[PDB]
Amino acid sequence: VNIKQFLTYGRLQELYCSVSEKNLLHTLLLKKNQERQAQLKFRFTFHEVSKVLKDFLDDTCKGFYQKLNLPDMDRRCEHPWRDLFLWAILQNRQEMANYFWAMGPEAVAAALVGCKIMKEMAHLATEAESARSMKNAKYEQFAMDLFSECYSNSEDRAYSLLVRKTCCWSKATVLNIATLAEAKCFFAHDGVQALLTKVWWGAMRTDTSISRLVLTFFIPPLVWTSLIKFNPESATFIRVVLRRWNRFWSAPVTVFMGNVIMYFAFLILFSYVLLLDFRPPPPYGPSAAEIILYFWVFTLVLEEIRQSFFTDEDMSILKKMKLYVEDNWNKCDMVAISLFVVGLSCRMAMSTYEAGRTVLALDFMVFTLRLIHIFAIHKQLGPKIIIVERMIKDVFFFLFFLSVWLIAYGVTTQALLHPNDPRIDWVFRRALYRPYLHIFGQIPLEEIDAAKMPDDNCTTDVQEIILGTLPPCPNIYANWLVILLLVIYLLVTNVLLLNLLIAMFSYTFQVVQENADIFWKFQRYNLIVEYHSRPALAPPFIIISHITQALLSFIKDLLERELPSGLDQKLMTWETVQKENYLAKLEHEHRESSGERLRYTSSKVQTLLRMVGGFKDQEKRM
Amino acid sequence: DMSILKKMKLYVEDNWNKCDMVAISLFVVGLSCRMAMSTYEAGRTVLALDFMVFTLRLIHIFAIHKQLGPKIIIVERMIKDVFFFLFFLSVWLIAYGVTTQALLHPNDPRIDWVFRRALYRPYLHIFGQIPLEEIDAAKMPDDNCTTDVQEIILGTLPPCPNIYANWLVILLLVIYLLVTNVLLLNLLIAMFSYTFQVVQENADIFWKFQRYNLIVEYHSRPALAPPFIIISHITQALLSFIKDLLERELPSGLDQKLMTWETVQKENYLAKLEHEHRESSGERLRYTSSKVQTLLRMVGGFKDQEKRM
Ligand SMILES: C[C@@H]1CC[C@@]2(OC1)O[C@H]1C[C@H]3[C@@H]4CC=C5C[C@@H](OCC[C@H](CO)CO[C@@H]6O[C@H](CO)[C@@H](O[C@H]7O[C@H](CO)[C@@H](O)[C@H](O)[C@H]7O)[C@H](O)[C@H]6O)CC[C@]5(C)[C@H]4CC[C@]3(C)[C@H]1[C@@H]2C
Ligand SMILES: C[C@@H]1CC[C@@]2(OC1)O[C@H]1C[C@H]3[C@@H]4CC=C5C[C@@H](OCC[C@H](CO)CO[C@@H]6O[C@H](CO)[C@@H](O[C@H]7O[C@H](CO)[C@@H](O)[C@H](O)[C@H]7O)[C@H](O)[C@H]6O)CC[C@]5(C)[C@H]4CC[C@]3(C)[C@H]1[C@@H]2C
Ligand SMILES: C[C@@H]1CC[C@@]2(OC1)O[C@H]1C[C@H]3[C@@H]4CC=C5C[C@@H](O)CC[C@]5(C)[C@H]4CC[C@]3(C)[C@H]1[C@@H]2C
Ligand SMILES: C[C@@H]1CC[C@@]2(OC1)O[C@H]1C[C@H]3[C@@H]4CC=C5C[C@@H](O)CC[C@]5(C)[C@H]4CC[C@]3(C)[C@H]1[C@@H]2C
Ligand SMILES: COc1ccc(/C=N/NC(=O)Cc2cccc3ccccc23)cc1OC
Ligand SMILES: COc1ccc(/C=N/NC(=O)Cc2cccc3ccccc23)cc1OC
Ligand SMILES: *[C@@H]1O[C@H](CO)[C@@H](O)[C@H](O)[C@H]1NC(C)=O
Ligand SMILES: *[C@@H]1O[C@H](CO)[C@@H](O)[C@H](O)[C@H]1NC(C)=O
Ligand SMILES: [Ca+2]
Ligand SMILES: [Ca+2]
Repeated sequence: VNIKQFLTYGRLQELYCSVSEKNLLHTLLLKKNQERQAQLKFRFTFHEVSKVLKDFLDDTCKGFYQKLNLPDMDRRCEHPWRDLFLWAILQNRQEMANYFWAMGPEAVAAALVGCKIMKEMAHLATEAESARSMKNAKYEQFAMDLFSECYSNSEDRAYSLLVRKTCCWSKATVLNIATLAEAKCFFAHDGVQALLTKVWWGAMRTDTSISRLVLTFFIPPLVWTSLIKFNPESATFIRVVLRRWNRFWSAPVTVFMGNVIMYFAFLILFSYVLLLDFRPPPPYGPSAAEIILYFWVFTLVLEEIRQSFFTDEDMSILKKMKLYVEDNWNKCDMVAISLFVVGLSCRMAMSTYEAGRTVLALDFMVFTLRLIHIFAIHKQLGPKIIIVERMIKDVFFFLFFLSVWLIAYGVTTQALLHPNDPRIDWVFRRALYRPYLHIFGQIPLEEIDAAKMPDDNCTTDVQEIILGTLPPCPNIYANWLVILLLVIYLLVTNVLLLNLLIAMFSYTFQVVQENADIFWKFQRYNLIVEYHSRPALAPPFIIISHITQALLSFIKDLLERELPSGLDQKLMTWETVQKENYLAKLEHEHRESSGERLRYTSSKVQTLLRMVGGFKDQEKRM
Repeated sequence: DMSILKKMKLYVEDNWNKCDMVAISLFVVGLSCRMAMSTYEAGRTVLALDFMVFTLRLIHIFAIHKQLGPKIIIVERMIKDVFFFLFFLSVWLIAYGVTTQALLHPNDPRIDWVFRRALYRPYLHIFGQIPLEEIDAAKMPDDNCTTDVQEIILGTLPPCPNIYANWLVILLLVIYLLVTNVLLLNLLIAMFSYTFQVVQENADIFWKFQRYNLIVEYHSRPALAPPFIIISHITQALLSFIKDLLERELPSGLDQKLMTWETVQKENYLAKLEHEHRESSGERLRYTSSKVQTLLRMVGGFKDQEKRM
């Protein structure tokens, strides 16, 4: 059977029509067909499967069958193995999907597509067994192992494979398909991380020392010295020096260093303005440093807006805003800009001047917190941030138990100790603020224990208590109960709950570290990709880059590259050969496994015993 | 036979040697300053720091102990978790301290007190030092204090802490205490636990390697401790000017006997390896499968002959 000649578009349509009506694909096609019929031979046509693929693969499958609107039923499928793989994946037929993947031209991208579709269908599966099978699809493992073979073979053709635009998946890069598939473990592979490191260091050698890089950054003339080694590949001299300067100063690592230094400068300036150079309203006027700070924040907002909305040519504005608000650090950034605007507005007025100062102090807090996210690309700091995010839940469990016990103890002690105090603020003080401070070793026995209570003259009159002329007299009717309750509450909270929280953090760290590291590698991919369109000038100098780009656009990458036809064919042939080697090695290591040897020995011993018994019968006859 | 520059590089490659150089530099500077009236107090200060450094060297003196050395290596390995905790704590501490300084003393111009209230107090919050008497208005003592900038600078009266929005100050203190004293501290405890469990063995191997060098160092070390070691130094210098258990050269016969014994032991080792490989389960299965296949083919030939006969 010749699948290229066997599989036409008609047979593919017939295969899509002959769904067993008991799995997910039939229900999805039913919904799509009902929608198509309402909006108005074969039970389903290629438009329904195109819509299903769109739901799973937003634009990876664009033009697979819409382009010709359905194609000719009599024509051979251009990518028959791709179509069969998609058809088998869409209905959880993993054995045929494995076969069609092993028989396909572009297997890493196909495996990533299968991973994406399987994890998309795992949410839609009604039965638990099918959902479990989809959740154990192990197609990302196939992609990882095939790329391991490819990276071991060449390690240079592997990067080209990672960055080349695939023919069978609508010019989608393998890294693009991995990002869409959200393949954490594929991005954690050593080859992908090495390519990311090569991109990160730019034109410089990846073994460049950090100290020499910092010394070259602080002292620009050292760029032209041989202190920093670079990766190979009057007017001539000017061109050479300009090329060296632009090669050093446009690498992602130097851009990151400049951004970090300028953010430290921004925090220093913000704190100087807030603490030492904050002036009365415009009647007297904001200081010059405050105006520079306003301009600085304006440049920061421009960089954020550009990076978030002015980087993708084809992408929905509403979808871009949803992507922006989906990130919690972006929520922090919006909180920071809102606080800055509100504080500036209030500061411009005399009646709201102090409120403006307060809001600007909160804004400094928020920006200094953003400083944590700035260092998310560090090799050792990012996974720790992810680990903290994972331990927030143990923090919340401790907080639930502590809150219950704290409310009980605080309200009971308030009732037992100051029954006659009507002030709501002091009720809440003694009921929540004091027991909370008991956790941090702040135990003020001077107002809990009668023997320790100072004998300053104090009133029992309600009006005098409300007016604040004298403190209220703490009731000491049954103080043994107050002391006993304090003892029990201290025991519970400061021993059991605190050390239980310590134990929970220990266990969570030990069980989370590895997944946190894989997540960090996936996040590091996106962080490094963000520097491709990021200008080399840090704020506030980034205004120059913004103006230059805007003017160039109005007047007039290492990743995701398109190769010539010959090289692209050579690379796909090399990928197929590597896949054949991988499959042969798998079948070999299976064939000389202990279990297969035992099976072979048992079967052959049984057959040999039967044949020798026949021979013995013949000998007895003879 | 060893290069002077290479010897100096080897010396400065050791961090304990860096500590020793710091100690001797501090001693010399302190003595020099102490010899002068105008620098006497500075000399006393530097000599106190020098005592600190020497007492720290006392840790390295006990590096050859069976149980103490690996613990020193383990501490060296946990310094990195200390640094992670310090990064997170530094970020949160700077944020909280500067925000509280802005909210609470907006009119204080003294740089030293700005840095005090911005870093020294939040840092002490980690060790249970929470002075609510200057953070909470209801607890602030009513000693008479000035709002005049000149009087604040002169130090005649303490500045008046602003209590405009004190609920925010208390809430920020609550949140900062929660974060730093619970999450960061217990996370650091968890990180030390994991690091200890995953480091102890390699730390012990490193200690054994270091113990080799420490024991070798005693071959040329004189038996007299300081200050009596001056006698040994003078004696050796005079003997050199006027005129080991390890690394020994053997006679030819014994050396040949030892190399022959080594070769015989290596042959025994290789034979035992090949033997324990030959009677392994996998090799037995491979042998059985191959011989069963060959036997089946031969018995099939015999059965064909019997059918013919
Ligand atoms: C192993 C485990 C550890 C935990 C625990 O279980 C075991 O320990 C138990 C020990 C127990 C405690 C043992 C003992 C007591 C004492 C008892 O008093 C009863 C009241 C007595 C008897 O009528 C009278 O009171 C008087 O009040 C007056 C104030 O009104 C004071 O006047 C003051 O006036 C002014 C105040 O400024 C100043 O001039 C002076 O300061 C002073 O002149 C008197 O001086 C004082 O005499 C109350 C209970 C208490 C604290 C126990 C509580 C529970 C424990 C901690 C157990 C744990 C589970
Ligand atoms: C389970 C979890 C634990 C943590 C937490 O969440 C829950 O608990 C919450 C509880 C909450 C707190 C609840 C209540 C409050 C009170 C509130 O007051 C608002 C201001 C009021 C109302 O206009 C007025 O103030 C007045 O100021 C004056 C000073 O200017 C004082 O005069 C003093 O003058 C002199 C000072 O030396 C001396 O003569 C005396 O000392 C005294 O005469 C008055 O006495 C006092 O009345 C501020 C906020 C605070 C502290 C909450 C903070 C947040 C919590 C801890 C929550 C946690 C997240
Ligand atoms: C963690 C929660 C947050 C929400 C809350 O409980 C803890 O906070 C508490 C702080 C309380 C304030 C504290 C001080 C005053 C001043 C007083 O003159 C009038 C009452 C009022 C406004 C109180 C109203 C009730 C409030 C919001 C409580 C509220 C349930
Ligand atoms: C851990 C870092 C070390 C470096 C540093 O920040 C923490 O130390 C801080 C101590 C500060 C000192 C403290 C006291 C005074 C006295 C005052 O009359 C003039 C200003 C001056 C010298 C301050 C200048 C800025 C200094 C060095 C800060 C500096 C960023
Ligand atoms: C020890 O401090 C931290 C450790 C880890 C994170 C992770 N943020 N992970 C995020 O997604 C952002 C975020 C999350 C939650 C609360 C935040 C508050 C302020 C600022 C950012 C927040 C943040 C931390 O401080 C702010
Ligand atoms: C609990 O204290 C210690 C535990 C382990 C070491 C290891 N030093 N390991 C070294 O290589 C020397 C060194 C290293 C780093 C800082 C030092 C400061 C003072 C003195 C020596 C330093 C040191 C300690 O105190 C000084
Ligand atoms: C005790 O009460 C008197 C009023 O009679 C008052 O003058 C004094 O301030 C109170 N307490 C003290 C000793 O300060
Ligand atoms: C209160 O101010 C006065 C000046 O009028 C001063 O004498 C006194 O020392 C200040 N505080 C107190 C009560 O010590
Ligand atoms: Ca952002
Ligand atoms: Ca030494």
